[PDB]
Amino acid sequence: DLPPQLSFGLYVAAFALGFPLNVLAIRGATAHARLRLTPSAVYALNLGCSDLLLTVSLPLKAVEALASGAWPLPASLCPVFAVAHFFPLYAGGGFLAALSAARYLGAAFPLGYQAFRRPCYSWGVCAAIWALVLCHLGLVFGLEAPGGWLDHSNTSLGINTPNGSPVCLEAWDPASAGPARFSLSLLLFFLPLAITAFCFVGCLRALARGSNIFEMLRIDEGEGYYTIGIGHLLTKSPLNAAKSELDKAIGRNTEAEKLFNQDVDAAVRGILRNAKLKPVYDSLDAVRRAALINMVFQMGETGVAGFTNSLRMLQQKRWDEAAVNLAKSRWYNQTPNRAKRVITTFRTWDAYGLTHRRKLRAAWVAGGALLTLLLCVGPYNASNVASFLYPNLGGSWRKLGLITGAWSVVLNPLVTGY
Ligand SMILES: C[C@H](C(=O)O)[C@H](c1ccc2c(c1)O[C@@H](C1CCN([C@@H](C)c3cc(F)ccc3OC(F)(F)F)CC1)CC2)C1CC1
Ligand SMILES: Cc1cc(OCCCS(C)(=O)=O)cc(C)c1-c1cccc(COc2cc3c(cn2)[C@H]2[C@@H](C3)[C@@H]2C(=O)O)c1
Repeated sequence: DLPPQLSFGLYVAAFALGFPLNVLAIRGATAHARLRLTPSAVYALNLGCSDLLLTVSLPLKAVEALASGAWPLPASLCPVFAVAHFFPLYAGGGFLAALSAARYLGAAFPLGYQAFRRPCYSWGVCAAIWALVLCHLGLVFGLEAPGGWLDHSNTSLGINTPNGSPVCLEAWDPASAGPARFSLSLLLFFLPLAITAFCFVGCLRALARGSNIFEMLRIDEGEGYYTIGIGHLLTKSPLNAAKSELDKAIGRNTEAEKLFNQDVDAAVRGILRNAKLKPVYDSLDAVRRAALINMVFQMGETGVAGFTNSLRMLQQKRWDEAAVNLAKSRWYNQTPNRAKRVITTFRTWDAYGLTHRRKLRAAWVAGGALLTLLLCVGPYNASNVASFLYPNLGGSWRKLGLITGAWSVVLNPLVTGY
């Protein structure tokens, strides 16, 4: 049991909210792809376009719920309501799976994806999304649905006539309506749901994997012997011999954090070894200790002990006087864009950006994308299972199911726009 006073009230309250925010969502992705041509902007704009398709179909579904299931527009427009309503209920999953995928790929693998990704590639995914759902629905509609080349009946296209008024699709024969709705859910929903979830997982795991000083030395650097990783020197002799030296160190054939961490873990043992630096490190900031390891990697324990006047000014807890003595040095003149970033960081992470926030925002797009699929689309998609397995259950479940599914239009743009 579901009263029409409530069903109409839910379908119009979701339309009054869905329509403008989607207009804000579309405008947002158009403005941000003009300024940069972002890969997930295509997903956000394409999600908005499909979302609004459902939004303008809500009044007709509100009037349908009013006329109590009965179809109130002519029979020649029901295959156009079906395509406008049920396409975004399945489509949304494919976009939020690629949108959340784009967010994860640039969270876990930022230097690889940035080089890989381009706009046209992302249009390719949506182009395959539009086609897939339009064909899966199209074929299931052109065959199984009442009024196709399978049902030899006088009843119009997608129209069922019970004594009463003609109803569009909802009055479908339970024996055939079940299996046709189950294949749509099984294929077009559980698989895009898995990627979104696995991406949200990966985004959480990209948060715990970062290291403040790595990002500080990634910006700083990036014999002249050919090697791999963030300064993790391979060998002095040339390449098949250098290859397995990297392969046996990680396990995988032919990540740089584990090799930087091990490199730094031993680099601290070198600072302790050099007695002229050891007291200074032990009295310094956790923040300022990383500004010293920056110079240690750059010059060595020789050059670090050489600047004795400035290091003593660091032991004496005087940052401003040491930074001036450091501003007039052979190192400052040698490396001009790196020196100053260490000097300002010694005196005061502010001087260094940029990765925490992007790994955090991307963990929140795929995080919200997971819950909009489990709170909007989800309950609906779960009824195409429960009604399929247990045929005794009434339309009261699916009516609320198609109601939560319709509240996708309000929830989905909030995910992308936060
Ligand atoms: C991030 C990359 C970029 O942007 O540049 C992009 C990429 C990489 C991985 C994934 C990327 C997209 O989309 C995810 C999608 C792909 C489209 N699938 C659809 C088409 C789908 C497949 C099914 F088997 C069943 C239902 C489906 O749902 C539907 F509703 F859309 F139909 C949803 C997952 C999976 C992971 C690369 C250019 C290719
Ligand atoms: C196949 C077809 C034929 C057609 O016209 C045939 C020519 C008309 S005539 C014979 O009068 O000349 C018009 C359209 C829009 C379509 C068409 C194309 C793409 C998608 C669709 C919409 O399909 C669907 C499919 C399902 C639903 C809704 N719409 C309900 C079921 C399964 C899903 C669900 O409840 O989960 C329909």
